[PDB]
This record gives sequence, C-alpha cells and structure tokens, in this order.
Amino acid sequence: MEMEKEFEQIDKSGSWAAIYQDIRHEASDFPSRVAKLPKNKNRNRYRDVSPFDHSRIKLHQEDNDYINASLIKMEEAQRSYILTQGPLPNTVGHFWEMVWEQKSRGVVMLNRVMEKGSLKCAQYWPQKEEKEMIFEDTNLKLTLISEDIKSYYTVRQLELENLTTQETREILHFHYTTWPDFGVPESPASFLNFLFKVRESGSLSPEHGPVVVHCSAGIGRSGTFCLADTCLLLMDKRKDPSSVDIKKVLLEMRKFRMGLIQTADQLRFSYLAVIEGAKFIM
Ligand SMILES: CC1CCN(c2ccc(N)cc2Cl)CC1
Repeated sequence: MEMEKEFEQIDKSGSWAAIYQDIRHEASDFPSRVAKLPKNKNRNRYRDVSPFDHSRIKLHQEDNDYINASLIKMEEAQRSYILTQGPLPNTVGHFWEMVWEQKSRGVVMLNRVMEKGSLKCAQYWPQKEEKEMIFEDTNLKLTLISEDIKSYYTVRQLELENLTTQETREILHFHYTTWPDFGVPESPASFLNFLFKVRESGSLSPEHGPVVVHCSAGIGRSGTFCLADTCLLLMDKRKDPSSVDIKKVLLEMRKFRMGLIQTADQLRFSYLAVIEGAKFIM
C-alpha cells in the first residue's frame, strides 16, 4: 500500500502495536559473540543491545578492537551510517578513535547527557574553547572551535588532532536537544529541519566516511533518524515514489543492527516524518 493512506488505515484501526510486533518477529537474528566476551562487559551500556559480528566496527588496535557500533550500508539509496551507543566513561577515547579511523565528518547526537534524572551518556566533548580534552589511551586531542545554540538543536565545530602524526581534522557535531524525556515529538517539523541541517553540511555525502549517529542505546531515536533519511532519498531517486515501503526499509536496516525502532510510537512517528518530509522536498 501507499504510505499516507496505510497510515490513516492503521490509525483508524488502532493496530500500531500489531504492525510493530510483526516487524519484531520478522527481524534478522545474527550472532554477536565478540560483544558478549567477558573482557567487553564494561564496553556495553545495556546487556540486551549488542552489535552483530558481521557488521561491527573494528578499532585499529591489536589488544582489543571492540566498540558497540554497527555499519548500516544502504545499497540502493547509496548511504552509509555508523550507529553507536552513547559513550561510557571508559569508552570516550574509543569513540573518537573510531571517528578518526573511519574518516567521518559529522557526529549526530539525539539525547541529552542527563534524562529522567540519570546519566544517558558521558560528557565526551569540551564545553569551553580554552579547556580542551586529551584522550591518553588513544592519543587524540579534541578542541571546541565554535558553538551555535538554536531553539531545537545546537551545532558545534570541533578540531580532532591525532597526536601521533600531528594531523588535524574538522568534525561537525549536530545535537538535537529537544526530544522529550517520554514518548515522541508531537510534530516532526523540528526533527525534519534538523535532518536537513545535517544534510546541508556535507556530512552525509560520499566524499566522507559514514556519519556517526547515537542516542543512549543507539537503536531507537538513532533508528528513526536513518530510517527517515533513507526513505526520503529513495522517494527522490525512484520513478514511482509511492513504491517506497517503510517497513521493508526498516527490516533491511535491521539486518545490520538489532532493535532499530524501540516502540510502536517511534514507528508511527517515523511514518509521520517521511510523509511530511516528502511534501517539503517538492
Ligand atoms: C548536554 C546537555 C546540554 C543541555 N541540553 C539542553 C536542554 C534543553 C534545551 N532547551 C536546550 C539544551 Cl541545549 C541538555 C544536554
């Protein structure tokens, strides 16, 4: 079926939970043996969220190459993403090592450091220009260059230096600051405006490594971001845009990381975002 009328049909029939459970039942199951090794217990934020072996990002380090991060490679859309958990106190150096080694330009953050009175991720970037951060375990230096605070999101320019080679690179940090502590946004308008700002920066383009995107576990809000982006790109590329099937795209992405889209409300919000976004594209 088309999207906007399939949407109204699920609303009127109140069957979002059944649609979402079907997706959970059909989703791929692949091994995640490296994630479950005992030496990696303190590298995982949640015991039930792990990267598959076949798609995990490997750190270029012979001691322990493990990080909780996955490469999502969308063949028809010609778009790749790295989805990862919010960094832990003991994995902030690994996080920036990954950014460096994978040649990413942009980092997309969809959570606040504290939500619901608990820490959802480490303070992994510097908050003042004159107070830079040094990660001694991976030999990197990170400096805040500029910060632009808007009503729904903040953009930061960061400088990452490989201290071993003295090479430097500019990284763009896109921070969506207004996702509610519970549920999903009432309108997709600010999320779509945010998605277009990331696009306009060049961070998603093939001339760079894959964008790094995260929330707390790296599957819910993060899944919503890449699902909406890929579906809108396919609607632009194809002769028949009504042939884009959001459920089929989500199952394809779940071949590369488990659990993408965590609730039936997030599924409904993803439909809403693609529907409204398709009108603005033209
Ligand atoms: C990193 C912290 C930074 C402050 N954030 C924040 C919260 C609410 C609004 N409106 C704006 C922002 Cl910038 C929460 C997480």
